[PDB]
Amino acid sequence: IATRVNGTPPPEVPIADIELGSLDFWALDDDVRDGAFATLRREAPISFWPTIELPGFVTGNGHWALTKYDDVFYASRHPDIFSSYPNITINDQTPELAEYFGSMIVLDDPRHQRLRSIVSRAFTPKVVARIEAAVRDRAHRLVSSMIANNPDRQADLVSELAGPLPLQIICDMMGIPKADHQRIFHWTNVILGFGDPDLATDFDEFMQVSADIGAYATALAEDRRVNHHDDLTSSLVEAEVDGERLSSREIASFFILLVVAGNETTRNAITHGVLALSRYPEQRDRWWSDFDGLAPTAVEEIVRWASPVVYMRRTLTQDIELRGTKMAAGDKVSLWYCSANRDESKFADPWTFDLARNPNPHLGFGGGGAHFCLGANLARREIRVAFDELRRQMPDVVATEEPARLLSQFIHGIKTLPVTWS
Ligand code: HEM
Ligand SMILES: Cc1cc(CCC(C)C)ccc1NCNO
Ligand SMILES: [Cl-]
Repeated sequence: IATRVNGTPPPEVPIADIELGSLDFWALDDDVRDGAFATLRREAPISFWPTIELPGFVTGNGHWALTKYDDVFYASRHPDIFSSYPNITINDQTPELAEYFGSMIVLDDPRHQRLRSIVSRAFTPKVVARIEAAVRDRAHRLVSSMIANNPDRQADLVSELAGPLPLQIICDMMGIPKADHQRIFHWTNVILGFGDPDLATDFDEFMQVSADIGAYATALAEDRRVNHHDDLTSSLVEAEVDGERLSSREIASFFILLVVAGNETTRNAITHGVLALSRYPEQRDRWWSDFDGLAPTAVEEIVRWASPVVYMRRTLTQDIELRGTKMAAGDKVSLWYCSANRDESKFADPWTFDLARNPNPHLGFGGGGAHFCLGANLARREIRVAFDELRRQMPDVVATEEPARLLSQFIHGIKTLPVTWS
C-alpha cells in the first residue's frame, strides 16, 4: 500500500460532525476518528453522548466521555468514585448474559482483589518468562508455515499469524485441548465483534455463542474438579474465597474473561504494528538495524499507536464535578484510551510513530490502578517475539491492501490484512 508522512496530524474535524453515539461514525477511517477526538480534547474535553443502539442489547443511559489523558488517569485511580460495577462496556447487560459476564472486571474491591488473587501469580514476570519459549516456538512455526503454505508470497496476516499466536498461548494456559482452539477463536470473535455484519448482527447468535462457551467452560471445570491438571481452569475450580468455592457462574465468567482477554487485543496490536511498519518504512529500518536495543520502546509505541481497547466504562457512585462539569451519581463514564494516547499535553509529537519514544506512559493497558491489565507482560512478550520472527524470516513483510477494519466502538480490530514478502 501507500506509505504516509510520519508526524502528519489528522484532518480538522468540526465538532458538529462528531457523533460518538452513531455506529456510522465508527465506520469512518482512523484519520477522521483521530481528528474527532483531537477536536474534543481541544473544545469539549468532557461531553455527553447517547449509547449506540445495538439490536438485543440494552441501551439505557448515555455516557460522559473523558478524552484527556489526565482525566482518564484520574478516573482509573479513583474507583471508589468511578466504579467498575455493573459493567465496563457502555451498553447495559441483560440479566441473561450476567451469568456469563460477571467476572472480576465488573467488580470493585474487596471482591475483585480476592478473585484476581486466584490467578495473579500465573502472570507475574518470573512465571511469564517461562512461557517465553512456548511463545517463541509457536511464533516461529506459524511464520514458517506462512512461507511454506504460500509460494505466491501473499497471505492474510490476521488468519495466519496475528490471530493464532495469542490464541494458542492462552488456550494452552487455560488447559483447553488443541482440537477446540478454532471454536474458541470463533466464540471470541462473535463476542467482541457484535454489530459488525461480517461477524454477527443477530442477537440470537450472540446469546447462543455465550451459552455455548459458558457450557464449554462448565464441562472443562467439571473434568478438572475430578482430575487436576497444571492449568488455570484447575486453579479456578480449586480456589476458595474465605472457605467458599466459586459458583458455576463465577467459574464460567472467569474462564470467559481470561480466554477473551488473552487473545483478541494482542492479535490487533500485532496487525496494527505490521501496518505501521508498512506505512513508515524508516521505523522498520531503524528497528531492524538494532532489534534487541529498540524492542522495549518499539513494543510500547506499537501499543500506544494501536490502542487495541478503544475505551472502558465506569459508573459514578456519587455526584462529582470535573473541569467545571457536574456529573451525577449513577451516570456512565467512558474512558477513551485511544484519545489519551494522542493527548498533545502528555506526548511530544503525538502524531509521530517513533519506535525510540521514551518516556511513553501510554494508557493502552488502561489508566493504571486496581484493574491494570493482568496480561500486560505476556502481551509485550508475544508482540516482541512475533516481530522478531518476522524480522528473521520475512524482513520486508509489507501490507498490500488497506486493512478491513472491524466495525466497533470498543475494539480497534482488523479483520484481514493481506501482506507480501520476499
Ligand atoms: C496488547 C494487548 C492488551 C491490551 C491493549 C490490553 C488492555 C487491557 C485494558 C485496557 C484493560 C482494562 C484496564 C483498566 O480497566 O484499568 C485490561 C484488563 C485486563 N486484561 Fe488486558 N490487554 C492486553 C492483553 C491481555 C492479555 C494477553 C491478557 C491475558 C489473559 C489480558 C487479561 C486482562 C484481564 C484479566 C483484565 C482484567 C483485570 C482486572 O479486572 O483486574 N490482557 N486489559
Ligand atoms: C477486550 C476485553 C473485553 C472485556 C469485557 C468482555 C468480556 C468478554 C469479559 C474484558 C477484557 C478485555 N480485554 C482485556 N485485555 O485483553
Ligand atoms: Cl476540577
